[PDB]
Amino acid sequence: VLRGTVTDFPGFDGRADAETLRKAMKGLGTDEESILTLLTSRSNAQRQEISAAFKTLFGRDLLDDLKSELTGKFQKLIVALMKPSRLYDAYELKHALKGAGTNEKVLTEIIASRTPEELRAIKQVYEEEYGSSLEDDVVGDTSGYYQRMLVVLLQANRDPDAGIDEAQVEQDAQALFQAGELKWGTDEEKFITIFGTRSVSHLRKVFDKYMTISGFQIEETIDRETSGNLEQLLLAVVKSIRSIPAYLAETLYYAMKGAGTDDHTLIRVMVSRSEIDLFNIRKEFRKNFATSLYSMIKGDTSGDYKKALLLLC
Ligand SMILES: [Ca+2]
Ligand SMILES: [Ca+2]
Ligand SMILES: [Ca+2]
Ligand SMILES: [Ca+2]
Ligand SMILES: [Ca+2]
Repeated sequence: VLRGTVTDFPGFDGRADAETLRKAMKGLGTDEESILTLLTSRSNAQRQEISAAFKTLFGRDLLDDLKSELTGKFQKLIVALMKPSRLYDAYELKHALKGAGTNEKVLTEIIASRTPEELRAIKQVYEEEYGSSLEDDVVGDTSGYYQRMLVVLLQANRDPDAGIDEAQVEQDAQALFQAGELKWGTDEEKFITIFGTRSVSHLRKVFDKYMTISGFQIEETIDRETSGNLEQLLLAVVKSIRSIPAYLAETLYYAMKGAGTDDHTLIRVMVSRSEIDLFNIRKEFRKNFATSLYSMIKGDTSGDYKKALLLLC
């Protein structure tokens, strides 16, 4: 079931790759074609071995070098690829929080689409890395029921997929129905517990029972794919309970639709899911948007930044 687009390069030699990269950057200029094609055909653990090998051979730091040589969206994309996989979501989360304001989009996206296993690991790396708790930094930045629901999801304690209790499926479908009709503005406490704590197989049966009660799908009610942090989060959780590859396909779609490109979302999803389910996200994208992701990127992006995203894709 989950398939990535980037795997370990067979016949890898970290020293040989350290030398190619050194050659590509040494002296006047920069060979971006060579950097781009090597780093998108190596997996993230191999990139860490190349950095190690580059410091042993040359006494230089590879990422600081990539950063002085490269520029703009291509530099942002190569810097993201060099981030150890284990640290990347934690990094993104620290940067949505830190500073004035907060970037709610990244906050909703990663806490709603990551599994409990991913989240236990994220919370642990964040503390170790940044010295504060993710939970505390979230409570310091967010407010109201949006804050509460983030904290519920950050406990990473959803019920197990086990005994499906239809009395409880019926009860909960009813409550969501009643909450939906009231525009998710009334028994917040009641519904936040159902969305953050029930098992995924229970909630899929609930969403189906909601359908037969209302005549429609629950995202039609929460649908205002714009405005209000908790509703955006309710929509991201519902879509992710249904299919995380489908929900990330859609956030990709919407990063490129309209005037502009949200390149930050486009790098973040492309890089974070490259070795997990980016293949699944590709199939979902074509299936729901009747265009491949490749072609959507190709029309939306330019230069070596485009060359590198199309090789990851
Ligand atoms: Ca140079
Ligand atoms: Ca050049
Ligand atoms: Ca350069
Ligand atoms: Ca902040
Ligand atoms: Ca666009």
